[PDB]
Amino acid sequence: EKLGDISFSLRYVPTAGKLTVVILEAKNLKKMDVLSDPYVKIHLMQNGKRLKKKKTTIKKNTLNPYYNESFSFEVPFEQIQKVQVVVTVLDYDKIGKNDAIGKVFVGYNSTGAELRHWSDMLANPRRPIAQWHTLQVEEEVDAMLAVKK
Ligand SMILES: [Pb+2]
Repeated sequence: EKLGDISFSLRYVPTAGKLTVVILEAKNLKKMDVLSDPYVKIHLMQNGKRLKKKKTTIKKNTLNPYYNESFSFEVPFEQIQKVQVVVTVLDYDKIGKNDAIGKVFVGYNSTGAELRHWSDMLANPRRPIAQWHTLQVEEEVDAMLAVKK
């Protein structure tokens, strides 16, 4: 079963140590119940610890939400290859916990297209770079978050 895909942009401003993530949209999200009510959480992490959290508004009853919602984080130059930006799409439930639809992260210890997006940001400072990412199962991303390069 596919969980969906998420589009976001990354921008790093080295002089000011400012990291901006814009959640653009998601597509083909998993239908969670017998349609999902997606919102997106961002966690900035450094070695298991949460430095900052942000989240988008909620788009009710859609597998294909459009957000274009921007979030900024303070990350000094010397720390930018030590953090992870963790992006989770969740299903808002009025009565009960909000279950995760899928998850992805970018940062130096990411891989494949996640690493490429992060590296393209760092190679092209001050410019937002947009890219799509395949959402993965929360527990599998959590496992990989713990593998250092
Ligand atoms: Pb729901």
